[PDB]
Amino acid sequence: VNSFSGYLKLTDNVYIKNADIVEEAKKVKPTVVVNAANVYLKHGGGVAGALNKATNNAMQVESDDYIATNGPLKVGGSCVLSGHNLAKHCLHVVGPNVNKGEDIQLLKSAYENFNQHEVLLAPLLSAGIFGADPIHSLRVCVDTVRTNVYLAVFDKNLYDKLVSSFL
Ligand SMILES: O[C@@]1(CNc2ncnc3[nH]ccc23)CCC[C@@H](C(F)(F)F)C1
Ligand SMILES: [Cl-]
Repeated sequence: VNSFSGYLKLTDNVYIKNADIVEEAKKVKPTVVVNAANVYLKHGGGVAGALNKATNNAMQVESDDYIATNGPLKVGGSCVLSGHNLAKHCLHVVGPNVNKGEDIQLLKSAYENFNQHEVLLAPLLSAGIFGADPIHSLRVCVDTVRTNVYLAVFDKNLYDKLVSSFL
């Protein structure tokens, strides 16, 4: 039993809710919140920009030190950093950004990072400003993640379409 509330159950382990992931994380304080990161951990917009703003830019400061030490992530890769005031940990995961021409096949690799964590709060990877089809992203999530994932979908119109089209 965990403290996530109001989610629809898609599968044994995948759960979905119309919610602002920032407000969800502040309420639940999960062990792991997933960020829709880029390889540079530049958290300018989308989910990443919103999560960073909620940390008063502390996420960006930590991220800049990480990059200065380790260099950029791989597309499809991840790193674990602090969750600041939002969660114990933030798993920064880089899904392909279609608006940069990045291979959508790397989306499965991106979701595989979730399997290293027993429970996660997460957005749909490569959705929103990353330019992929969120219906496809949900399918890859369900077919790749085996651990317990609680998906927050900010857009109510998108949330309703994802449920009604889910096979
Ligand atoms: O959930 C989506 C990712 N973005 C977010 N998800 C959850 N909390 C959030 N807070 C701020 C941003 C955000 C999935 C792709 C479409 C995207 C869009 F807004 F464009 F419709 C919504
Ligand atoms: Cl977005």
